[PDB]
Amino acid sequence: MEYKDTLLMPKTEFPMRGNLPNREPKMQEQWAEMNIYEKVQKRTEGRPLFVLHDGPPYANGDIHMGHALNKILKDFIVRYKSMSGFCAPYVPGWDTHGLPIETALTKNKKVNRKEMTVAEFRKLCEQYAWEQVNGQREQFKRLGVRGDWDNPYVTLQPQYEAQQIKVFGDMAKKGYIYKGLKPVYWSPSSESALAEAEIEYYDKRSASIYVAFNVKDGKGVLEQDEKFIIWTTTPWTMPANQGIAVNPELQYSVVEADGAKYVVATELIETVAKEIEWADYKTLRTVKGSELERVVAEHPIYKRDSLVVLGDHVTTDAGTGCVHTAPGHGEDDFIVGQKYGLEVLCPVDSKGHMTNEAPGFEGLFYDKANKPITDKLEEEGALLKLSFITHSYPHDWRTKKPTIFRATAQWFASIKDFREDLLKAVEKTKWVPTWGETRLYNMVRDRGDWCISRQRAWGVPIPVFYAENEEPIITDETIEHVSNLFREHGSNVWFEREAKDLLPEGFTHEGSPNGRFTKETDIMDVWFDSGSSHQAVLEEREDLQRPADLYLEGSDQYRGWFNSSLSTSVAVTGEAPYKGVLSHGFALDGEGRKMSKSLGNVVIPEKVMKQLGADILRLWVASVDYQADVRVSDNILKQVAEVYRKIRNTFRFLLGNLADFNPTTDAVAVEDLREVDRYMLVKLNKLIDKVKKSYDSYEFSSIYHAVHNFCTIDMSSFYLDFAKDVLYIEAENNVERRSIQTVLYETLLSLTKLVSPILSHTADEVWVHIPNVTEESVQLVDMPEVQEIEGADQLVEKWDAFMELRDEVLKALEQARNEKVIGKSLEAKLTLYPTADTKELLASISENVGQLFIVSDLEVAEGEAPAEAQKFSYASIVVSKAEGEKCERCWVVSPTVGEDQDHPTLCTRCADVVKNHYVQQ
Amino acid sequence: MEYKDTLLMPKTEFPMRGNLPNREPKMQEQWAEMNIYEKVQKRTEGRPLFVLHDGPPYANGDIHMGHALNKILKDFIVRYKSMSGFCAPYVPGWDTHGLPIETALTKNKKVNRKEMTVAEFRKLCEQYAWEQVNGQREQFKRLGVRGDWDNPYVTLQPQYEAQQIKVFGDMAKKGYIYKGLKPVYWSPSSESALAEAEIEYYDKRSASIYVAFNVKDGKGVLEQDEKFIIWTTTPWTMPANQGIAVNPELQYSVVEADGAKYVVATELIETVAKEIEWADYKTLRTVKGSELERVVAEHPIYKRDSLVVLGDHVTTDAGTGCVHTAPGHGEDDFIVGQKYGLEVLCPVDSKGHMTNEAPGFEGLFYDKANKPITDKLEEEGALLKLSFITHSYPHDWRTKKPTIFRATAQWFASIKDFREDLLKAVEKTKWVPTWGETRLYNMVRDRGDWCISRQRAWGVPIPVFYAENEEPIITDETIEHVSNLFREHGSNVWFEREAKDLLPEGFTHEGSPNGRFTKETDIMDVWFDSGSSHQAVLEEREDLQRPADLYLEGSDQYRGWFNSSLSTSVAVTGEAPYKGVLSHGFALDGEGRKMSKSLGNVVIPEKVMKQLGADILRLWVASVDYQADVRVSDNILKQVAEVYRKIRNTFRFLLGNLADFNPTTDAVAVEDLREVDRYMLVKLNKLIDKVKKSYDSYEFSSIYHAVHNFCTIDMSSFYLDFAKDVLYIEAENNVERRSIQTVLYETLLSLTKLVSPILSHTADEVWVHIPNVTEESVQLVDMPEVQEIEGADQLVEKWDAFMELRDEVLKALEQARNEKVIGKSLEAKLTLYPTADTKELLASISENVGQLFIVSDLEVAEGEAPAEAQKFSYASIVVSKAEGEKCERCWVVSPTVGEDQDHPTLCTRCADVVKNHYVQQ
Ligand SMILES: C/C(=C\C(=O)OCCCCCCCCC(=O)O)C[C@@H]1OC[C@H](C[C@@H]2O[C@H]2[C@@H](C)[C@H](C)O)[C@@H](O)[C@H]1O
Ligand SMILES: C/C(=C\C(=O)OCCCCCCCCC(=O)O)C[C@@H]1OC[C@H](C[C@@H]2O[C@H]2[C@@H](C)[C@H](C)O)[C@@H](O)[C@H]1O
Ligand SMILES: [Cl-]
Ligand SMILES: [Cl-]
Ligand SMILES: [Cl-]
Ligand SMILES: [Cl-]
Ligand code: NA
Ligand code: NA
Ligand code: NA
Ligand SMILES: [Zn+2]
Ligand SMILES: [Zn+2]
Repeated sequence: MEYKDTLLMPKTEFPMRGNLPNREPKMQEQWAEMNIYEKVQKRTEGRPLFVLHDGPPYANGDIHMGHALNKILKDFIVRYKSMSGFCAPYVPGWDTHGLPIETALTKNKKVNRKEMTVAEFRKLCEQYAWEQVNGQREQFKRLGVRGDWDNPYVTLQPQYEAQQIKVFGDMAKKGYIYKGLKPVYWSPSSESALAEAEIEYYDKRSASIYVAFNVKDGKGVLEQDEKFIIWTTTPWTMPANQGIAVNPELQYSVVEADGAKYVVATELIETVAKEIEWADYKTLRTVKGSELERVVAEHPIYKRDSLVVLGDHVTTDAGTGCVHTAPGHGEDDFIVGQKYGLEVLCPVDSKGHMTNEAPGFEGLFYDKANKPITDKLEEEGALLKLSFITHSYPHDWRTKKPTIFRATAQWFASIKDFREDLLKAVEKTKWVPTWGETRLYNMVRDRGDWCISRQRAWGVPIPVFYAENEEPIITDETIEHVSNLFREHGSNVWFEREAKDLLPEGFTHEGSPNGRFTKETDIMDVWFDSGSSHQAVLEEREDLQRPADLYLEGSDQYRGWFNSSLSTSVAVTGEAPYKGVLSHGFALDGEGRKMSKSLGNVVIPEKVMKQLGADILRLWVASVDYQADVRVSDNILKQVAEVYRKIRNTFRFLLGNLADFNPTTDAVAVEDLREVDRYMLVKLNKLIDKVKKSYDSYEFSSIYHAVHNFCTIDMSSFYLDFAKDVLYIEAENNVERRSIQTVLYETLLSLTKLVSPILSHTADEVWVHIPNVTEESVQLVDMPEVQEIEGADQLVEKWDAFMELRDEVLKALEQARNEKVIGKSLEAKLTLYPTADTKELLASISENVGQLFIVSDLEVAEGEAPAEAQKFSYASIVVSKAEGEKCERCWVVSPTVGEDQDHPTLCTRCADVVKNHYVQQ
Repeated sequence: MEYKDTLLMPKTEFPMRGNLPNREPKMQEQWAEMNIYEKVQKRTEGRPLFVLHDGPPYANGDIHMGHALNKILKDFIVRYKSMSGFCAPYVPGWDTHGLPIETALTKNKKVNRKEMTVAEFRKLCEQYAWEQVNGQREQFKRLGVRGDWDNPYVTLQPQYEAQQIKVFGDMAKKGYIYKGLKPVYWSPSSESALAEAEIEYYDKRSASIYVAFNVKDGKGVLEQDEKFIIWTTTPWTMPANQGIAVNPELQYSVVEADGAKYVVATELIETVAKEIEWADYKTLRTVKGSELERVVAEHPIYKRDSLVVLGDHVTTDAGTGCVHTAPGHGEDDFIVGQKYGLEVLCPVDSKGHMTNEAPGFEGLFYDKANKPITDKLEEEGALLKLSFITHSYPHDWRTKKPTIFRATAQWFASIKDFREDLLKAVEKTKWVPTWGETRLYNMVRDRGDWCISRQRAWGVPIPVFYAENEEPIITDETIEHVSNLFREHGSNVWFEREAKDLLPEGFTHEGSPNGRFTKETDIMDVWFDSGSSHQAVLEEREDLQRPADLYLEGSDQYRGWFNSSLSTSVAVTGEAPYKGVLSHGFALDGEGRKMSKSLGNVVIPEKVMKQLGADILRLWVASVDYQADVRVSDNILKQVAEVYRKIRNTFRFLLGNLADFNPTTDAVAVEDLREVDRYMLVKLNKLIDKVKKSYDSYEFSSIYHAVHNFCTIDMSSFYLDFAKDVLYIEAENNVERRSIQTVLYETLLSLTKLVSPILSHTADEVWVHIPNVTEESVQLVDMPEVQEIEGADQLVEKWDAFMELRDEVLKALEQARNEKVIGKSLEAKLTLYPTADTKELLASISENVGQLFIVSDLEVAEGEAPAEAQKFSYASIVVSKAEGEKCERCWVVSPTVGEDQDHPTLCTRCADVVKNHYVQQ
């Protein structure tokens, strides 16, 4: 069809389809060639600092959806702050110590820790961590996250290790760090101790046994015919037994059951009667618990003496009232054991095997030793009832294997001494979400003492020496000298040098007469490694500072990084390491379930960027309420990708219709342009404030919907459809067109900046094509600032009413189309019977209201109720087919067609345009 | 002949605009005359029984959103079951006994109880209660909820009271009912005892004091110059002190602080030192709490003995380690008080005023007595610290005024004697959400005995007689006789006649040799009234049975109706009253804040029904995940109205285009149906399966989204989009048109039946206009069943690919019109450059794909795609202007237009249709 060449069609090299999986890597390569992170940090050099301290992810395996969610949220804030008058350094980190690196390394080539020196094994661990760090670094940078990826912090760095030593020493000189014997969580699979924060409770099968302890010395309160009934679910602790615990205040009874005399707490007589399946049980004598103290009983197996002891831990809620007591396993057994001087017998190997202190079961795994023990109890007749019951049991954090209690000398951290200062730090830090304040406050007050000793090789050694008299040596001189050595040669010097070589020259200890010294071989828990980041990173580096403004990790870090960082920082500095905390939820599937490999519901970040691209994944992050748990799936991302497509088309339209627009000259003053064009500018400015405030308040979901509605409803539904009849049909320098292009140019420039934090790849793609831009990247400009328009309030009042009318005419047009009256709006004549208020609104409008409704004919009658034709709130509307022939250029139905023999198929406007602007009269 | 007169436009009496506020009442009047509930119950009288027992709402005021949510949720299940092969009797209830109704007549109306008897006053209470029942009944009926509204149950009914008396008697017979002197919640405003279910915790500002108790005799452990420090926020409990409670296994230290020696717990010394603001405090000695048992302390005011007592309840979490023990104002104080034989002193009366047992403070309100006590304490030199704090405090359920603890003789139900049976009953019940099992399991395990006696007038009497020896009389003979009298005369007979006339004719009790008897005046707890509804309704009504299938109430009923109904039912029957329980959350506003008259964020069902209609509110209930707290505002409902309009438009299209369709003659069998038509039937069968399975799982939001998507993307956007061309233009008996009408008629029947439980008003509105229908209402038919379609897997495999192709085609068409290439899809030629798979798909479709794309021309090219082509996954598409002339009838652009000289403006198809069917026969 002719006259198609006489239209000003959109023209832009910005493609309709982004092809993000193949385009984004080019953008990322171009960003790196720019050194964009250095450019932004140098442009904002003289700006108030905003420091978001990166929590160190563990350097093992590929990044999961939680890693992408965490890093993308951080990237949003750092990018926004870099464009809002702040200097926003970002130093990503990595946690590179602990058991997981050791276990993965061992089976990588079936290498063994016993075939290599500890120093050699650690060096391979360091190599493995660096390989994992590099893999995660390139995956993170594929997400589009900007940062100092070439100068990260890793916990294996000698400078990091040295600073961690100082943090340990400061807590040591303040009395917070102490050593002592205590039953602690132990993982036989890991052959090292654990902590309550490292223990998860899972259900397991256990043997519930009722054992009989026959009395040896009744001490005038019991006879020898009577026996004590203990109940335990851990038969492997029986070889460690040292006594029977009874509650002093509780009343105990002697029971005649099945021809035997049994001692059981009175309140649990019938409960035990059901369990042991007694027949005709009679109560003989009732006694008080304090009477039973120091009564001598006999161990069923070894026939040694068990001392009846008084303890509060005895409860009538579950059991027999008489509690088997072994100080080696169980803390409540230990406290009462030390009260009476009972021996701390712990006959379990570091690998879970019974040692020489358990005759008849030596060299057996404890779970495999339960049956020989229960059999031995039956042989002597001490076994009363055996029933297997499933119950909650402590388990290892990663190996998911059961953990037992062993009485071993470890190192601990006393939160109690400075617990008040922790509380003041909990309230002084802003918490988003708000309930996090209560979560950490209850954690601090209910906290016990933090065990910090691990019997592993890969980690930071405990910088403690021992003299000849076996006394711990922790002075400020020793801590400082160790820290300097770790700074110079790393933590491996602790395992390749003698203890005398790790102390200052000429070091003398009053407990060491011959100058002989020994060194601790334990290492710190990795929660101490990651918790010292505020000292080794925030305060060590020039580009950062302490406290950091923000700490952004998941909700699982209230027990971890949020807690460990506070404990060390308050201990050493007296204040919190963060000015505020932001917490996000976990990533779930579409069904709302946790992702697991067995179910196959895991969404891999690598596959999302291979199939959809990073920008979509970031747009998903902005679309969800991160502060609670979120969902993501193939269908959920497809919905986001459709939204991203709508936004991208909005950008392409702006660029396409600005191809002939010079912002330096062709721009129209806001006063001089039209009201409807000025109305869109006000809406743009309303959008600018909402997005910036939503960025400030960290409400990114609001940004997601605000831009989505602006692109779909405000721009494409009304303004872009309305602008087609001017941008395409009218002359290039038509005053109405230049006013439209001016609003489009303003909309394009501001919207590109607004979405730069989130759609980082697309924003720079749009930015290059924007006319009259003089910066390399949109990241190098500040956010748009709201401008107030003269008479904005009156302008909004008038045109908000017009939009109400426009919605009503749109419904009427849709109904008319459904009744086969018109195929499109241009084929329609709209006659309006309005209210007097509606009429005065239409008289105040100087624009072609028919063109604003995209119709060929608009009539406002003098006033007469029609024959029941589309009654609406503002007016009654009749939709008629327009009269005349259709112009072959703008497809309007007007009688003006054919009034000029030159171009006899065109209307007056289109004939003039070709005559005067393509032929020039 | 006008060409528009030759189009088969839709014709139906179903209005486009619902006008639900003005038309739903007419529907409800039509239901009322039908006796639709009676008809449904009779139609299904042989069907198996499903019982959803209605929880009785209090009849005091208008219904709120929680009520509307509850009933509509109940109405969903009862309606669905009645259509799913069950008999579903729904019997609404009302709780009519209670203090709020008693208070309203006393205060709001001009009723003085001096002028009338108690029985006459209760008659007024019944009259006021009935008015509220009638008011709520109409409001509930306006929601559209079906049920036996004309024969409901109320707690004041003589039969209801007769069975409640039976419940008391059976529990009393089993020994679960007793009268005892124990501390209970007491409301001074109501002058009555209370229960934790009738307690609301509010913030209260009280005075926090620290009081020194001098030591009278240290018994070799303490010294005469040493003192106990106690902490309390209730100074009015000081006159009732009897001793100092300590924890037997906590360590207590004698601390000399600012020239005074005090006894506090070791772990609380620093906390105490901060509150009293001690300057110099030193720990002198240390003893365990067990050693302090014999110590006798001095009461600060009255100088009487204060026995140090040992108690497990004494905690180190707040105040000092020493708690002042008043057995008459606390549960834990009473337990230890009985252990040591302490006097149960309650110097406060039922009106909250200090009695003579508190010399120096007699006649004062407890709040007004705190200041004199603290002043006297300071004058005696025992007040170490006075502070004012704000903390959560128990308040009255009705008056919203703070309560106190008073030791009084009340009636209790001993849960402890059958708590094992309750817990087993909880585990044999299904809970949705599942966590509701944990809530009741923990509540039953951790609860005390239930105080069931109230000192009010409006409620069921406690059916106990007392003899001359003042011993209680509860026998099966007396309980049945009272129950018979209550069934024939009502509960007022207890307040009208005397005790002798309330006993059996010949009654002999050894405790009344003279024959004189007395009757208890206390009434039952309103929770007992509601908690007996299983015996008083399910076992009494012959259309119901016990156990009920389902209890459906809010999350506030785990302590309320669910617990009390379980407690009475398990006591009397040994089983739970319900097979399963469904819990819903509370209704919030758009921001998620609780509704409040202060904020003005309350959504009133009465207004919603007057401005939007019940069906919108019913549609919102299905729209939310009711099993947790939900949100609703005017904007939220307006969003739901948009969804309703789409659904109503879908129904209006089906009715309009089935005007000429008679199923008896014009139906096309599935074998003779087209593939795309059978493909729609396959998708319809999938809708049937998911919707019915979602009703069975109580997952209504699934039905909400499934129906919305089916009407919008599967029907309005896809099937109805190309059905218009056949339906409006082709001949009436055209087989393609009949095939579409067959699918529409099948969908119209299934859709109306599926949505009947939710959009009840609109489903019956559509059902009347459905062609060739015999049943009076949609409620009187069963749900549609899923029928297999041959080749469904192959049908879905193909046409799903076609649907995805069409969406890409639609995206291409939308882009073309935005570039002024076309104005309408009918003005376009589609040129497709398909992939290899797409080429196969388009060859396997026997239908006119160009017709299915609503275009005038389609061309699948074999050449390379041009550079300007729109790239997509399935194909590269070029949208051009269709060649030819537009047909005046069907608006298609074909070269065949202008061939028929009899119809110069018609294409070949339209010209033949007019000539063979509209000009001729
Ligand atoms: C919300 C989270 C995971 C998630 O949402 O994961 C959901 C996706 C899991 C997919 C399943 C994986 C396959 C295994 C299976 O079978 O299940 C937790 C967050 O992770 C990111 C960050 C991890 C950093 O290391 C932590 C630092 C702070 C500490 C000092 O060490 C941190 O912010 C963390 O809190
Ligand atoms: C989910 C609920 C309220 C809600 O969601 O409230 C939302 C609306 C609150 C309106 C507040 C108005 C402003 C007040 C202000 O000023 O603050 C609670 C449920 O209610 C329905 C039913 C009530 C029946 O009587 C209960 C029975 C079972 C018992 C035996 O008596 C029951 O299911 C109940 O559990
Ligand atoms: Cl503004
Ligand atoms: Cl004219
Ligand atoms: Cl209760
Ligand atoms: Cl279920
Ligand atoms: Na600033
Ligand atoms: Na609008
Ligand atoms: Na209790
Ligand atoms: Zn024109
Ligand atoms: Zn035609």
